[PDB]
Amino acid sequence: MVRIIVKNVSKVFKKGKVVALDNVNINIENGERFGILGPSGAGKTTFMRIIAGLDVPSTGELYFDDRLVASNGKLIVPPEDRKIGMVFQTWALYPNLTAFENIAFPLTNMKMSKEEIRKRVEEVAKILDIHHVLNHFPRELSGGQQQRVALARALVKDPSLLLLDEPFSNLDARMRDSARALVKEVQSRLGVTLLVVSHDPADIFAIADRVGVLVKGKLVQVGKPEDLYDNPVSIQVASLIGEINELEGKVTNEGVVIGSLRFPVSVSSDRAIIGIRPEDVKLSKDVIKDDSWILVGKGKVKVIGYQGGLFRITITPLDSEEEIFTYSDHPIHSGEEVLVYVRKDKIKVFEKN
Ligand SMILES: Nc1ncnc2c1ncn2[C@@H]1O[C@H](COP(=O)(O)OP(=O)(O)NP(=O)(O)O)[C@@H](O)[C@H]1O
Ligand SMILES: [Mg+2]
Repeated sequence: MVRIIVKNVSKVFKKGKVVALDNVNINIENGERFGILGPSGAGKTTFMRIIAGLDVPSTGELYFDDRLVASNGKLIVPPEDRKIGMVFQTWALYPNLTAFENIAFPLTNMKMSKEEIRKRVEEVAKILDIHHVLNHFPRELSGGQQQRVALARALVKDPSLLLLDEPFSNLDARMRDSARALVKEVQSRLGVTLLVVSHDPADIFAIADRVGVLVKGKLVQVGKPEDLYDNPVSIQVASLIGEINELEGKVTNEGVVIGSLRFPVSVSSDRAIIGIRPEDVKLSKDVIKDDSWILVGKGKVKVIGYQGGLFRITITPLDSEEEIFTYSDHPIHSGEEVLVYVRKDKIKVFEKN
């Protein structure tokens, strides 16, 4: 319901010594599901707090629709006037308050009567399917129920924007799938603009329609998840969005050489970094007669693993320590020599310089 325009936003700490965010530019569309991915310390929470209005840009401006909300160290529209709901990385339900009281809390000074408060809480409780446990204390609720109460609390003032800072971190795995689905269902039910942050890529493919990657305070790439996956601007972005094999080779007239392997791509530097995802590699004991796979050379199996019902096969080129891993329904014993094939249009190459 609200468009977020981030114009040249920077944020410093330690009197300037630490640049948490450096000239960030992004336009998040109204009603969009937007994700931010980046390593620990990249500036995700700092970004979220600036959007929430809990902090301000040191330089630059922030607009909600055409409304200036912060500018160069000044808060123009305070958090309480921004129509935002948040579930922060270290969110906590008040242990001594029931679910009702936890959800009602944000309404205490909103000039609404007891009846108006009850009606609003029950309404959002129904949306989150926890209307039946409103009288329970948080310790009496399941993990899923707790997450629902936290969401209801963030949605009780009818916000236009919902901010989630690493929401599915306190989850095991079965719960994560469920929690991700819930976030999507309630974003649909209310139409809110949604910003979610994480150092975990699974949440991004699950929830986000567009994603921004933050590295050391810099927004290095923005695009649809599949765009970042297939066309990463760097090997670092490549690895953040998904598994990838990273190899360093010498640039040659014929291609990039890594031991006995030769990849048919080129850059400019004398050295190159090759990125190849596991699904874009295939191993074989004989030549593959398929124009969709390209032979890059011989390899030797180093070790095999077994996870997720699949075998993880790790090989190295002849005369190299560089590893390449892939997944297969069938195993190949260590020490066996194999032909290594790749999807050519899927080879990612970057300068080492
Ligand atoms: N109040 C503060 N004072 C000083 N430094 C800060 C403050 N808040 C954040 N930082 C620093 O700014 C950088 C970004 O912090 P932060 O935005 O919290 O990263 P993050 O991406 O959320 N990390 P993580 O949650 O572990 O994935 C780090 O170098 C922090 O140490
Ligand atoms: Mg954080």
